[PDB]
Amino acid sequence: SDCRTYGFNTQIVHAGQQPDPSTGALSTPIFQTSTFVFDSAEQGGNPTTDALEKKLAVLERGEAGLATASGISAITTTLLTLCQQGDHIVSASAIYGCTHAFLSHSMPKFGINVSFVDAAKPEEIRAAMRPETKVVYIETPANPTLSLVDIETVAGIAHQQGALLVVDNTFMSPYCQQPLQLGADIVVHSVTKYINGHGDVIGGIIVGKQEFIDQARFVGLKDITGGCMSPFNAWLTLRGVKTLGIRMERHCENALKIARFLEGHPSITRVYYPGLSSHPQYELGQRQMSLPGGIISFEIAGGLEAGRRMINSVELCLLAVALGDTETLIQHPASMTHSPVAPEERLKAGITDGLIRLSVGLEDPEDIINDLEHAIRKAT
Amino acid sequence: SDCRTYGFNTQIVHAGQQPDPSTGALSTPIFQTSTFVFDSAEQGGNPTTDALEKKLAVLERGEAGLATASGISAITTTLLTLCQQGDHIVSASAIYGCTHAFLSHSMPKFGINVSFVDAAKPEEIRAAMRPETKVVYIETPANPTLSLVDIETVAGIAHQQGALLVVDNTFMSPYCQQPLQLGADIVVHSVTKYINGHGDVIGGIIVGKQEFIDQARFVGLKDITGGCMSPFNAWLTLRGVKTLGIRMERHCENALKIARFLEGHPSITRVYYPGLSSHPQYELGQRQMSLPGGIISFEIAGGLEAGRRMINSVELCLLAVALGDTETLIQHPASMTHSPVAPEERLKAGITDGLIRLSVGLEDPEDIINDLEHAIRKAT
Amino acid sequence: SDCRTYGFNTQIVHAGQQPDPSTGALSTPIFQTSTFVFDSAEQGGNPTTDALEKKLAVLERGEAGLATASGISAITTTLLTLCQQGDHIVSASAIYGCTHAFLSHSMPKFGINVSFVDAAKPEEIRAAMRPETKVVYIETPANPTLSLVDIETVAGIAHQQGALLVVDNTFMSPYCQQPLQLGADIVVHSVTKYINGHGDVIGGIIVGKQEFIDQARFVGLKDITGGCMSPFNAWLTLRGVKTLGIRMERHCENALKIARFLEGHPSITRVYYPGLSSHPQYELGQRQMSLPGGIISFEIAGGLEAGRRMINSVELCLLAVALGDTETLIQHPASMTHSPVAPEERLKAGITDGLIRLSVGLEDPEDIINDLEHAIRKAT
Amino acid sequence: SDCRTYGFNTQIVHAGQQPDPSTGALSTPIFQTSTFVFDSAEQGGNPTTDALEKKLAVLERGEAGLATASGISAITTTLLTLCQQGDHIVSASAIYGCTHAFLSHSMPKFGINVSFVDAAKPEEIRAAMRPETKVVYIETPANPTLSLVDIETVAGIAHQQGALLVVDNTFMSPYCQQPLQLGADIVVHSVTKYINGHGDVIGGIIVGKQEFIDQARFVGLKDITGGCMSPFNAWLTLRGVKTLGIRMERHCENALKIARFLEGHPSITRVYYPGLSSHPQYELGQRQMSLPGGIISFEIAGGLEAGRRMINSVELCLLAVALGDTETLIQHPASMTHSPVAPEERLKAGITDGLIRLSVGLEDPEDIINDLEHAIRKAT
Ligand SMILES: *Cc1c(COP(=O)(O)O)cnc(C)c1O
Ligand SMILES: *Cc1c(COP(=O)(O)O)cnc(C)c1O
Ligand SMILES: *Cc1c(COP(=O)(O)O)cnc(C)c1O
Ligand SMILES: *Cc1c(COP(=O)(O)O)cnc(C)c1O
Ligand code: NA
Ligand code: NA
Ligand code: NA
Ligand code: NA
Repeated sequence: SDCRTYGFNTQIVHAGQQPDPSTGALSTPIFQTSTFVFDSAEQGGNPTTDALEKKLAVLERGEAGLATASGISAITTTLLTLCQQGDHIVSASAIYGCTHAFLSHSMPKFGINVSFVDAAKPEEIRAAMRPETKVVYIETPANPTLSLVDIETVAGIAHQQGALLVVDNTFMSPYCQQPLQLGADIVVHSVTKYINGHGDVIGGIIVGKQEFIDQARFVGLKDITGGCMSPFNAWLTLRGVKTLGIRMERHCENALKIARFLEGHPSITRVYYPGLSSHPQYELGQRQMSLPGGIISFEIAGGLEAGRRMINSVELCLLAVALGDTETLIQHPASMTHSPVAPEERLKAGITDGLIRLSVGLEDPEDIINDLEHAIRKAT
Repeated sequence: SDCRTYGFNTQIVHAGQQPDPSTGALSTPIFQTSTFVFDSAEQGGNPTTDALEKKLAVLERGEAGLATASGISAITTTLLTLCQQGDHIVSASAIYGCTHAFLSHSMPKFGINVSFVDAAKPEEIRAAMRPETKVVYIETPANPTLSLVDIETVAGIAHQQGALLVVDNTFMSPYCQQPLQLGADIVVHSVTKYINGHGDVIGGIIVGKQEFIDQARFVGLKDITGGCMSPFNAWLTLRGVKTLGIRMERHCENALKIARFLEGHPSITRVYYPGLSSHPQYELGQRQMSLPGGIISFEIAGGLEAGRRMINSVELCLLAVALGDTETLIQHPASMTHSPVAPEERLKAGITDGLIRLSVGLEDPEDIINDLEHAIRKAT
Repeated sequence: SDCRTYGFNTQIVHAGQQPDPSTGALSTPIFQTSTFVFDSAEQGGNPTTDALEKKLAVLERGEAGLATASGISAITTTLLTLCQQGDHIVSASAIYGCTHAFLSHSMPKFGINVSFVDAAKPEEIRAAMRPETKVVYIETPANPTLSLVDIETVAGIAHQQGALLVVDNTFMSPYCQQPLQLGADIVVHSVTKYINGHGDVIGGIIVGKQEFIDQARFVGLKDITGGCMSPFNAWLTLRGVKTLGIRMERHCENALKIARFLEGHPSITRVYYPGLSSHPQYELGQRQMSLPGGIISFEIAGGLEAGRRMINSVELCLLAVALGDTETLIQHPASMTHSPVAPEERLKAGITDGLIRLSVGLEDPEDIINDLEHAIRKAT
Repeated sequence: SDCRTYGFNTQIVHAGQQPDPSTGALSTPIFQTSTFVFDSAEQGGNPTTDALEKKLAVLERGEAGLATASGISAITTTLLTLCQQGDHIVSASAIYGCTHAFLSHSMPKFGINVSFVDAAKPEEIRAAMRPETKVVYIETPANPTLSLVDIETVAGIAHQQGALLVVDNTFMSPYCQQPLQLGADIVVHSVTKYINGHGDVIGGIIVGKQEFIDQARFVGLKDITGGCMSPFNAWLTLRGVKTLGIRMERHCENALKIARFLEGHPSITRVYYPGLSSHPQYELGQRQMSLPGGIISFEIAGGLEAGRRMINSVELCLLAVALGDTETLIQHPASMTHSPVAPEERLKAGITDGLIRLSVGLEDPEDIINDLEHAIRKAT
């Protein structure tokens, strides 16, 4: 039939894939090749990566997909394909770190100017648009406090003023949020997170209209970034995404239990999780997201030293900066990642001294809660 | 000891690699991971790719290496790290195709201007340099007639006028040519060709000073192209380069036999191969290159239709646009790759209607010569 | 801590694995090596496969694990380690096909005699035991009608008469059944099915006492079958088993829905599924198994030609002889696998002309039911 | 054409392989699958492993090939397919270690008796043959002193008395010796050594008549050992064997240089290498082998402690028990492998206290000789 007609779990398993016609092999073969041969002068890929691109296009409800070497390369291949010297971008402030350096330093050195705004306030996006604006760029939920962006409202604003909307959907995966259905033009992912889900692949994906994807492929990849994804990485990502539906269900079930535990804990001052009623944009989240996600941020009493003591006291949670793996991962941005940054700068970059970020995995939630309770008790 | 002190074949086998300290594993483990874990807050890669980078740095006699997703990404990560709007590049005209589009269209849209010159004439390079020139870019030997560029002379010119020299060494590999030893600042490769050699990896490498490579890594890769190489691709390239010395010796031994056969054939009007005395820059080749290479170009009598008939008549040689594999590969640019291009344009892009390009593999040269003789006889 | 102390889902994720001490890599590195190096004469693996063996030992609650090249090799390495000429085996009749040939022909040619019994009747096992009996061998649930064997009762019988009990736990996985906890001495799996779960690995595992596993390793593998598992296959199986808990939950949830649908369908004469109340050993199943499994057998009205027409009319279910993959798979033994076998022989081997076997995958059960309903309607 | 008609180097590159018809992929795809799908009931592998089997069959000049999980499994799958209780085997004494345990202990426990003889004396083979003898089994060259066996003469003897001849050709590879051309019936290899050559694959291969190979596959593998090779291991072996010709040429060129150096060294009492004129079977070697091999044994003055001191003093050669890798490997059996064995037993098992075994790699021979000279000087 047509894979676009089946239920979402069926699509997760089947879309973009079929038994090998030649051999009947059910698994997508790994076409680990660089060389393709022609039969004739007149009549003179990659099939593995093509399957991944088609599957993700189906899952995001877009026309076409393009796999890349990294999440970074998905974003830069996209924006460098769309923009040239003299052009302008309006970008959310609450965005991924390496994206910020690309937008803050790299783009301006190529004559491409960027205005950063608080995208939780759609009026700030509107006010920053210029005749030269080609692209509005947002991420949602956004780090570090998991604030949201109203995709449908921002898309309407962008389009009225003649710009494209590009959305980073990494945190959600297509299982939980579909920006193209809400009016975005282009979706990008780091598949490194939930789409692969197994913490063993660095890669990205771009999904959008065929017309744009062809330009991203034949100009962006070929003539600017060279950021192709290897066939083995595509095969692993295909393998990982088979369990996307059941993984996201369990991630989100576990995260909600852990978030409620943290909200009831007197040593925890704040808990940021879209699944909690006290989230500032809770109702927007319920319309825009099918599940509240696997990521939690929370603030422990006692600031910087309590945060340090807490992550040094966990025994099951692993200390790492990654997200979306099968293992529960924990990090303390003020002592770890943003440690060279001046306090007052971190402080309304949104990173308080006591802020902890947690990527909830597939372990028994009882074991994770026990580990957290033990570490919090010690840290305070 | 120090791997920088052993003979070149010993370095090919050993440089950048050692038994795994933890386990004693002799093969470099495949660190197929995205996530790395920290032991503490205070104390809070990729090891496979690191081994490849160190090996190639040793082989090129450079300080440091940086692996990339493709040969394209090696070149663009390099140039986009070095140049910003307002800067200038002097580039050889006789360069790889996708490189030309990057230099002709992409760079100028970022405000970076490029002048193309005939790099076989070092005076044209000098005459094109401007106060804004940051980089001189060359490839040697160069397609399609395997003309050469005098690296040492061009390096001297570039440096006197305050620019860096970047050399694409893909065609030669470090076994046959070492541009850094001749004064180049930066070497780039598509490892897709001879360094891997097995036609199953797309990838690139950049080699140069530690100071530059750190910028290419932490700014170029991280903040512009995102073009990282996957650990499995790095492991395969490490595996392939183990036989670099013995592969290049046989490629070049076979190519010289085939080139001499073609030079004696009355249906072949011209043969381009640096190992032949009639090559226009033969003596330069003997000083600059340790072996004349595995690539041959030649012109068959009868123009476009003879070229078409010839490649349609080979039965052992395979029709493909790739180079540097273990199989002998053949292509006819006028009918294949550059077929949409207007004849008169191709004609002193250097591509005549009868031009055939041959990548000589590891087969018995007698079998390749027999296949060629048969196909030439039919085609004419 | 000790991985033997956490909840089962936590064990699935973490047991046998830890961040690489040397590098911090979270994923288990792929030690694709044959050679291990020594530091000295005095002081003169595989680490990937070791992680898999330790994980499965923890999940089955056994002391030690041994990975093999195939499910077949797990069974034969076990039995050939335990038995020599003159010894005797009592085996269930309702067993996997290739196992039957090994037991029926191969063992007797080595002087090892085998008696086959109906293991659903523990008294038949007792009556077949001899002074020479070393091993009782069973599989449960058993094909093709998913009959059960009471592991605890059979273990007691075997042990009283001085024999070991070996159980094939492939159909269940350790998530759903733990034979060692019920008194079995040794468990074997084809990891090809649910433990890997992704239809891309052929492999086996043996779990039991350290004393036995050492003999299976240093004598069975090294000196009889040579059936080692490759490190890459072990790494893929480690990756697959990460989602074992969530996969089995969904397989079993989907299978129960599909089984109830089939039980209500007037064109379906019988449905065999341990989760249905009418299963002959339903209560035994509830004590012995935590979930009823992902495999269903059923008989369609109209015998051989209806069965043929049905499998030729499915459009989502895939025709294959495999089990335990993420895709729903279907087969018709009488027309497919056992087609060369005489009808009357198949008929109380348990294989009726109308019998269909179904491996339920991770698709939306509504889509699978719709596909089945369509195919059944056509077939009848 | 027919790959059986090209030169041996051409066969090494091309035999068993072709561009993928479906996609044009030049590299053999990795069919990492367990499941194969059928299109119909009526019409209801592995393609990667099949390519390897066909290539090695062509190279050994046999009809068919069968890949296995290990060299051990190649040997045991073969012999257990051929022999049953009551049968007899005549085997060389000078054979690989794990093979000896299989033949000495395992076979007799299955009622299969084995007589061990000195196969350098063909008359000992004849004298040991019995009416029950099914197989004569030899290895050549043989460890540890690299003695030879006259394959053609032994084949004639075996056949006159109605037995098959099985030859282990691991040490030589098909590039240097072709036992089937000399009258052997069956050839086995550990591909772990030279056929793969890169020290990262454990695997075996069996080559012989189609009639036998079908029995080894459908009975030996399926119903006795279960020792299949994984598709990824087959793909790596295919990749490794591409350079077999150029690797063996360099291994043997380097080994001859090193052997001549050792023969001239006054601290070295004996050197065992078929390429040296003083080898006891030198002329037989020249008829039977195209090159003298990459393996050298030699005795250092001063017995056990000198041998220990020597291997502890090398700085380039690596200490390991493996053979046939790209790195030079060294071992001292009396202190390392056979250390638990009583001296007088080792002593005319052929292992003297001063015996060193060397696997010569692809490094510059000057560097290896320098390392050896340094270590020998220290050790004495
Ligand atoms: C991690 C991340 C990226 C970058 O992904 P890589 O594959 O590591 O480059 C981009 N966007 C978001 C939202 C991320 O979390
Ligand atoms: C093929 C080639 C490249 C590009 O390599 P990819 O890995 O295919 O991007 C660059 N330079 C030269 C000289 C080449 O031949
Ligand atoms: C498939 C199967 C086996 C054999 O597994 P392989 O890995 O294919 O050898 C053994 N036992 C049972 C119960 C099976 O279903
Ligand atoms: C190493 C070796 C074997 C066994 O090979 P594995 O792949 O390690 O089982 C068999 N025969 C010979 C001659 C060997 O050297
Ligand atoms: Na699939
Ligand atoms: Na190595
Ligand atoms: Na892990
Ligand atoms: Na090939």
